[PDB]
Formats: sequence, C-alpha cells, structure tokens
Amino acid sequence: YGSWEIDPKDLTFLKELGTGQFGVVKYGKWRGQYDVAIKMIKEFIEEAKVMMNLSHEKLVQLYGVCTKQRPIFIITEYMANGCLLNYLREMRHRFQTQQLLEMCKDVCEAMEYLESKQFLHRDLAARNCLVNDQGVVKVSDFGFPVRWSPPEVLMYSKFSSKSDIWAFGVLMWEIYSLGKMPYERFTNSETAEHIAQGLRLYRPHLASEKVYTIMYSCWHEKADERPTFKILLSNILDVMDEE
Ligand SMILES: Cc1nc(Nc2ncc(C(=O)Nc3c(C)cccc3Cl)s2)cc(N2CCN(CCO)CC2)n1
Repeated sequence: YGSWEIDPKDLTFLKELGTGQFGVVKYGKWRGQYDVAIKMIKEFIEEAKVMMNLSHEKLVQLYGVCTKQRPIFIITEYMANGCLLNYLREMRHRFQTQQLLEMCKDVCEAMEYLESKQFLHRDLAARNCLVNDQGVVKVSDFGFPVRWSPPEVLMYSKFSSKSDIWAFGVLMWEIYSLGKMPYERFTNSETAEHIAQGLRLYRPHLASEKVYTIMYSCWHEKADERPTFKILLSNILDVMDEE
C-alpha cells in the first residue's frame, strides 16, 4: 500500500492501552517523533481502506499500516484522553457548557464532511469518538445500537444520511448528560416501543433550551424533516455566538 506501508522498526511501544474492544492497542512513537496508537489485529480487508480515502481534522487520522509482516498493524494519531464516553463520566473535568457545545461542534464538523462524501457512519455514539490532549473530539471507528437508532431503522432497516442525524442528536444528549446511557431506565425492547410511539430523550439539565432544540430537531419522526449536518453545524455555531 504505497506510502501507507510503515517500516515496523520505525515503531516503539511505550505503554499498553486495551484488549476489550480491539485486539491489543498500544501507545508508541513513530520515527522517534510522533505519538501514535498502534492496533495489532489477528486471525482488516476494509478498515484501513476506508481510512485511506477520508481525511478531516475531526476524523481520527490513519498514519499507515504494516501489511508485509506477522500480525497486521494499523497506526493512527494518538488520542491522549481516550474514548469520549469515559472522558465525559470523569467528574474531575468539571466541564463548562461552552466546552460541551464545542465537543458537539467537533463531531458535527466530522459528520458534515462525511455527509459531503456521501459516506454513512452507521454507529455514531460517544463510545466511538476519541479525545486528544487539547480536548478536541474526533470521530472514530468509522472503518445493534438500538438507543442510537431512528424508528425507520428499528422497524425497517432503512439506513440513510438521516439515520446518522438521529444518532448525532442522541450523541449530543450523551454529551450534555455527561455520559449517561440514553433511556437509562428502559430495556432495548422498551426503548424501541417507546420511540415508535413518539417519546424522545428529555432535555439534559446542562442543555439550554436553544441547545435542546438542536438535538431535538434530529429526532423528527419523518426522516426527511430532520436537518442535514450542514444545517446542524450552522445552528450550533449560531448558539456559540449567542452563548
Ligand atoms: C484505549 C485507549 N486509547 C487511547 N487513545 C487512542 N488513540 C487512538 C486510538 C485508536 O484506537 N486508533 C485507531 C483507530 C480509531 C482505528 C484503527 C486503528 C487505530 Cl490504532 S485509541 C487512550 C486511552 N487512554 C485510556 C486511559 N486514559 C485516561 C482514562 O483512564 C487516557 C488514555 N485508551
């Protein structure tokens, strides 16, 4: 794979990171200079290939792969603050609501980019975003989530740009509720029934009525009445200016 093939001996491994959703992820350095995360998989056909064609400041950036050797490596930029869901549940951060809104805006920018590329993420949720050292949120794992799915997906499997819009609204709720599970008091069956009847996530305490109006707009029962990510972006930026 061209300049995407990385020389494994340009890699050092500095610390262990996980095994519970991946296959060993490690923090290491590339070319003695760049912090990377290194994903070692085992017996890929699609993940890096997706990641080779997409590039945005708000999408976790592929640096390269190791394909000519043992277990395959995928190497990306390193996200020092880990998954967004864990970051939000860490109470020491004591976030201000302007920080929470900026997290929404980060993800919204990534999704507007993907939308412009006609690419559907399909599993957008806080667990699939990561956070770097500066607190910037980036969309990840883009290479069944009942609580992030609109009625047309639960009932008919009708995926579309508007089903990513729905999940993004639920992701804003996850941010403003500091990492709560959506529909925390319900089973998956109950969530599906209750969403099909028109009930929606309540306004988080930290979300202003303007912010809640944005997330609520993602949840129109008619998919074609939901905004695009371009419109959600402009709306979020408007709220940031109003403060
Ligand atoms: C599991 C984990 N990842 C971290 N950072 C990452 N950056 C990049 C990663 C990654 O997976 N990229 C990637 C992708 C997206 C696709 C294909 C291939 C790859 Cl390689 S994972 C940080 C972290 N921390 C846990 C503990 N911490 C405080 C909480 O206690 C902060 C440090 N934990």
